Amino acid sequence: LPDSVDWREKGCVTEVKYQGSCGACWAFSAVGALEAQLKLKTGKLVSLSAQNLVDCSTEKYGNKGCNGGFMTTAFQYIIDNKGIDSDASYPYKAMDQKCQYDSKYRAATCSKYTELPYGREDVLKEAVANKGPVSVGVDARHPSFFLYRSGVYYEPSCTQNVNHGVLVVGYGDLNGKEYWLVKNSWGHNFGEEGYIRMARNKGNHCGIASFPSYPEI
Ligand SMILES: *C(#N)[C]([C]O[C]C1=[C][C]=[C][C]=[C]1)[N]C(=O)[C]([C][C]([C])[C])[N]C(=O)N1[C][C]O[C][C]1
Repeated sequence: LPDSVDWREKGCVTEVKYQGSCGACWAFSAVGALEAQLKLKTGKLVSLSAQNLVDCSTEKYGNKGCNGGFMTTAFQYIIDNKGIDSDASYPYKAMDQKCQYDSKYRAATCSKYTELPYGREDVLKEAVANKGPVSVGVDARHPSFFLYRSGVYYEPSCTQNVNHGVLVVGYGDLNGKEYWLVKNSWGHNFGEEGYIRMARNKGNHCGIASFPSYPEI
């Protein structure tokens, strides 16, 4: 496997989004992963509708819109629904709404998704290198995460109890300090212009490899 990977260099990552006061991190993580597969399949980079997931991948998928959800069940909704609309056609409003999905605005489909084995950072590395960005849950419930500005994030009090959905779009090292390159959905003012480099091969730091999954088309 390559020592470092950055899917942004491969044109498979869209602009960083701002979820606002709506807890739709799970929806942003899911569309983010599917956006890369869509680019790999069609050659086009298009932001997909996180709102579509918030409003439609609801109770039947164990999700609660702005109150939380799962990337895996979000992928299953897209599969069952036979599509997800473009973000342009179904914009994000940072609030729960009645489902407004319309197949006339479909921008992607999904045929399946894969959940990686719990806590295996080596397996996660292989997936990021060979398949594409991977949706993951992390424990972001610590002040240091909110205050992160730059460098490799390491929090001694981090746990494997995850609560925030994000997207691993690469991996590498900062002068030896290995990290996972993570796209967040807290806007471009968060961390490294929307990204955070989280400690890699540090005993499943913040549970980054606890629940990884990626979709395919
Ligand atoms: C996102 N956004 C939400 C809310 O995140 C809370 C938070 C905020 C700041 C720092 C740390 C955490 N999270 C979720 O949607 C998570 C994602 C999952 C992969 C861990 N899911 C969630 O909270 N659920 C609770 C309700 O049932 C569905 C899942």
